[PDB]
Amino acid sequence: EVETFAFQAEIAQLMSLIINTFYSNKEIFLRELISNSSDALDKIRYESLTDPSKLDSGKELHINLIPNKQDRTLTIVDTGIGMTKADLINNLGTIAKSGTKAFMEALQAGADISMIGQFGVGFYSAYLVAEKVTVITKHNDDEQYAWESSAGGSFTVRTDTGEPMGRGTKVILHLKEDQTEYLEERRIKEIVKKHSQFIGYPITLFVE
Ligand SMILES: Cc1cn(-c2ccc(C(N)=O)cc2)c2c1C(=O)CC(C)(C)C2
Repeated sequence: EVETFAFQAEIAQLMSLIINTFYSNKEIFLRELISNSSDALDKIRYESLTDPSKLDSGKELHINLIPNKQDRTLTIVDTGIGMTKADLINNLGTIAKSGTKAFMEALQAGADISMIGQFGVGFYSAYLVAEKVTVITKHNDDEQYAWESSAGGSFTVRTDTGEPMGRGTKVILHLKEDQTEYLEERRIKEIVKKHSQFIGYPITLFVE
């Protein structure tokens, strides 16, 4: 069973702004997704200090960057806290609504798209380079889910029947035809070094 949901008006507005605004500094999407992964890793690591059994789903705390030229996808994998069904459908959307309002107000005042992470809606920068985003996630307190959206005001959520993850999140970016530079090893290495050199978890860039 695939469930279809409407994005709240503010989020659909944010997605349309990211997709339609002329902005050449698209590379910032990677630091934003790595930041989401780092925050998720900090959360599971902190929770594990009071409850060590929270790491029974996997002790390794890392980030993997996987390019796939055949599928035209860039995948950001983390072994962070993951997201529950409630996080995917309601909780993150609630914080995203207030974050969007503040971001769009800041943009009107003269701020640029690269400041998106300060408003906690950095995940949506994925739409600067991706025509579709698939999010596979597994939280300790819930099942493995697949969230997906090609924007257009809707997203889907289904129980994932793919390879079991243990715990964490996979953000699969189905890249736009003209954004294939983000599949090149030297381009990804350059972006990681420039914006994510001090992330407190190992970042492994997979090769093809
Ligand atoms: C806000 C927000 C933040 N994140 C997000 C993305 C990734 C991670 C992680 N753990 O790697 C954490 C949070 C999402 C949002 C959304 O509205 C849409 C979403 C629920 C599909 C994703």
